[PDB]
Amino acid sequence: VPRGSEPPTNGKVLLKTTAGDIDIELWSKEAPKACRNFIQLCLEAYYDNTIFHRVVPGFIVQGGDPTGTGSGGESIYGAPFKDEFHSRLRFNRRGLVAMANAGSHDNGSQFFFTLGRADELNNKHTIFGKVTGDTVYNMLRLSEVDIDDDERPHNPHKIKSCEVLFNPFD
Repeated sequence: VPRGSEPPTNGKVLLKTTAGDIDIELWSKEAPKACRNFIQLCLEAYYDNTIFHRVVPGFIVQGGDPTGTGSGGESIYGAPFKDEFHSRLRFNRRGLVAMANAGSHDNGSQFFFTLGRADELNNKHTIFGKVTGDTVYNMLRLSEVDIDDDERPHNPHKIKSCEVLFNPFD
């Protein structure tokens, strides 16, 4: 049993992006609100044709804003929803999927992938999924971009489509 061993995932989403396919396994037991939100938005096409508008080298690449501006996007709930943390879901490696926010209990639609560690985000951002080992390279390629001074890529990568491969709420 490795240190930092994570609970089993349940739920799978496939993003078809301009950097390749990215396969996300979901922690639906530990972060049910975030997982339900992500699945439903995925199903409703809400993430289709959306950009990855923010890249911080070695830290995060962030997307999920239907406006592409960095400030838009809303949850399925009619208001931003609560954080969901778990002591076994930690920012101790690259390839995790977490919700963006601008404070406590402020989850909307924007989410990000971790490009490195981000321990300082532990207990601040909901971690709701992880990228499969065999799609991490494509996830990292989202960050392989020339960037402006507001962390915006000159030519952002995009999600063409999102599909739910296994829906744990069915």
